[PDB]
Amino acid sequence: RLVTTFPDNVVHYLRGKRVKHEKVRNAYPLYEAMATFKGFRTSHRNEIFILSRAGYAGIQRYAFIWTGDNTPSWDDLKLQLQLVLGLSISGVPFVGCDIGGFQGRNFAEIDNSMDLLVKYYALALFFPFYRSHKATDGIDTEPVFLPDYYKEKVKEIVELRYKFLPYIYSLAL
Amino acid sequence: ILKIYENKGVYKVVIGEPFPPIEFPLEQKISSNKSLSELGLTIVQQGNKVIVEKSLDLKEHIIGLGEKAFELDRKRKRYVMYNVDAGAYKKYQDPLYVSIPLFISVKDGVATGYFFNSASKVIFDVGLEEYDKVIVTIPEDSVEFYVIEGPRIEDVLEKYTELTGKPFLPPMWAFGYMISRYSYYPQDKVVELVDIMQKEGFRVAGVFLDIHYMDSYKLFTWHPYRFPEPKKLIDELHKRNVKLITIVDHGIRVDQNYSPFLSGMGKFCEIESGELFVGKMWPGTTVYPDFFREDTREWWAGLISEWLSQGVDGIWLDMNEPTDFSRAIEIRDVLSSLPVQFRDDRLVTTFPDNVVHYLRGKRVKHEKVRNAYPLYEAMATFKGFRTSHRNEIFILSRAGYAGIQRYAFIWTGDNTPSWDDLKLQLQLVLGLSISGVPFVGCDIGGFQGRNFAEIDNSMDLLVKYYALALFFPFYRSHKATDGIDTEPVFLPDYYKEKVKEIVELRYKFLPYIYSLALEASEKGHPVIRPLFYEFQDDDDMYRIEDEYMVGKYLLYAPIVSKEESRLVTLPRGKWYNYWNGEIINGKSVVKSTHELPIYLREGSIIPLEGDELIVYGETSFKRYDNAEITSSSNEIKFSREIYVSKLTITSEKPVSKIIVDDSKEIQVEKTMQNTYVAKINQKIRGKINLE
Repeated sequence: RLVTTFPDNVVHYLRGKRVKHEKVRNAYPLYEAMATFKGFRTSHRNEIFILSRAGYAGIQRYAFIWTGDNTPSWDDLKLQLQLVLGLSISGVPFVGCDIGGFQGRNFAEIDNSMDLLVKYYALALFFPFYRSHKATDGIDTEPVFLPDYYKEKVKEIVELRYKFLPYIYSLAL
Repeated sequence: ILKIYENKGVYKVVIGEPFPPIEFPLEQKISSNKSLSELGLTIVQQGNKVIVEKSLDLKEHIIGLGEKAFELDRKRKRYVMYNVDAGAYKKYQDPLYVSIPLFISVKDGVATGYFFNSASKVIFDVGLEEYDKVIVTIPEDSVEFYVIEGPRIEDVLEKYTELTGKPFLPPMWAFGYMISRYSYYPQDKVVELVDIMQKEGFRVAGVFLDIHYMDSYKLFTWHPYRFPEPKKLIDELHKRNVKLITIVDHGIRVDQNYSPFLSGMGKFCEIESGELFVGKMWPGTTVYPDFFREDTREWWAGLISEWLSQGVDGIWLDMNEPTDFSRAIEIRDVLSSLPVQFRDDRLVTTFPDNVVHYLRGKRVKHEKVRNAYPLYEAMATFKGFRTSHRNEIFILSRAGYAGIQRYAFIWTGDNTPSWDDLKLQLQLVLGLSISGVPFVGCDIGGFQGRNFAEIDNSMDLLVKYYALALFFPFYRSHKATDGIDTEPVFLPDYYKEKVKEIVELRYKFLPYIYSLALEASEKGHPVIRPLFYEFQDDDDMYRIEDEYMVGKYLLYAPIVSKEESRLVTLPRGKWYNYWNGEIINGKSVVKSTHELPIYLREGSIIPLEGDELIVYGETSFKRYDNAEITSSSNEIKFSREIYVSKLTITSEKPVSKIIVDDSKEIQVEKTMQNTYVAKINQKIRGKINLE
């Protein structure tokens, strides 16, 4: 995985000093989010929404964070909980995971069962960020493509979230 | 160049000047007015490629494509059609052993089929490249495909079957319980095992002999030490009323004193440059018969016929993708002592690119006709039975192409035993079934033995395999060499009894299964069917994959988990719980109440072993022996005189008695809710009335 980072000879200009990428790497998304946030200010847009995959201390000033390309499985339910709580206890409040799992069907260890999908919706019931996302080759996970039995379960869960939204948003304040 | 012909709801679209893998007769080939535009298709001819596009709506369902390790609704995936030895395949692996270039679109409840008659590496991009499109790429400059009008899915399959060939009608024993292993030997052990099985109450229809029976894996030979007296083995099995099925690969050993090699000379596959294509297979250095040629087929039929004349009852065609190991072995030779891990690329097991064949006197590249190889081998093998005047034909094949149903059963290959495999196998057999190949099954208990850690050989899982395949046309237990012994007789009493009861239950339903087999050979209707086959207008049905219909009347929701009970989704209409008699209203979810969740829909007639009969609602049914049975207006009519042992009627309204042929009143007994039984035990001239 480290092969996907910037190579060692990349440099940046931080406060008038030429620095190596490896010394300031983790703050890159922070500054990108900062510039993006500034974009909203420039547009005199008061309702701001920015989602970021990476981050560093202070990223909470400008964006929500989701747990990336998770794999749908029963074990992932526990993993996602650790991930979002880890972020939460570390200063990044607005977090969530991809409901239903991101990975589609490019490898065998992917569980696309419908009861698991429902448990994802249920798991994230009170997560700040509530989004369903899927890879290109994944099955359609929108509730409207589910058999009535499962469709109703998702429907009720979502309705329950909206019922509690005022509380959630108060906590956001 | 574009030509379109129409004939009884089938549009034949010809692009350029096609040279089909095989030619399908077209009754009355008549020009059509229908334009590509009115068919909702777009076509593009490029660099030796033909691309056919169709739109794809959000609610549109795409089914078919044969043997695919994916959900039955094929959307959001780019499928490759190329026969290949999949090895220890896992779910979502593509491609596999069989290639049926047919998919059916169900839009607004209306089904339409699309069959591309190319045995090349056809690509079906179902809403992947373009979310709102189905893009089919045929790697040839020309192609012929068919648009098969429905409106019912059954209509499409009937027309498709009419076009590519009706399934042959196999003998009833072909649907019996088959035991197999890789391998059973020597010959005395084979008979010993059959005796123990029979002695303990297992009705074994046949035994499969894997490659260990051959002499150095040479086709049409008996191992001199393990099988000294083959005719003694054959007589011993036959007097025990057990059939013998022998595996037969496609590799001819390059051996100076091996008869088939010498007699086959001149009929083998070659490479571009003119030499014979010499590869590697079980026998070692091997050559392969060019089954695309008529003389090769005639030569092969002769060998099959001679092999059958010893008393062998069936032929099990394996490795016929066709598979070859020369390329893989080459990689191992060169990078042998290198402490590295090789990537497992299954395509490396296909024939190399320079192999050629002679199809209809024309020389063609292997990659253009590859997928049809098993079709032609099966064809030649079938001809072998005809040559032997053998009316009871049994041929099992691993690979296939459109039309393979004319000659053989198909099993899902080297599956890995695990709870997840139960669901995978269901998708595989139903995928084949909805694609024109009715006689299918999987290895009960899983093929993989113990060569890797992710293999679950637990006994309760084994029982669930037997239960899962309860109504599959092909019912066989098969295991790899290093796998534990999975024969029921080696199981503790607790599990042994469970398997025994399941097998007995299958035989109880065999008459129904075989009747559906007859239906399959006459109309091209599949035996086991995904729920959407009978209820294509209900979108919910396209997401139900742990349930399947057995014919038009029986819904089976096998338990595919550790749980003791499962949730059962019932389609529209009324359903009868086979075990407790409860009748439930369709389009609902209920909890199973037995280990084998069976339901009969309202409008069912089911023949059972021992002349038993079950009738629920009104419908018309044809038994395998040609006797038509009708239930309507409280009357059960028979097209001819047939014996009836026990009659079971399921009815919400009470039944006090039945009248046989208007002149004999027979008392009825209510055994449980909505269930009435009448002990008739006699010939019925023509009708039974319910009072």
